[PDB]
Amino acid sequence: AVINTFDGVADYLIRYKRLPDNYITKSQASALGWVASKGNLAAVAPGKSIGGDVFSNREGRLPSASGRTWREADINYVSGARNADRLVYSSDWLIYKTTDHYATFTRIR
Repeated sequence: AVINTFDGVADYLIRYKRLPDNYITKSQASALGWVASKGNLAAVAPGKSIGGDVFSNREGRLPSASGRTWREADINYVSGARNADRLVYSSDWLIYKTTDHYATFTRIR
């Protein structure tokens, strides 16, 4: 089984201060032949989900602080093209979920 639910992943983040072992960054996926247009994440990195990439919070929908940066993890991913479910977690353990690819967020941790 994998941990890849909003709540499963969020609780993993706050307890272990890292993403579950089924996450790999966009850079590490690319290193294995992942290409977004190709929809091939499961073909090159079976079982894996993208996460850990920096989320820049460009429009400030999320709260800022000095030293706080934000990161994303993909939620409910299995195969093919990526979806609209993300966690965004901050370096001091704020956790917001979005179900619409960062358009709107709800704080959950």
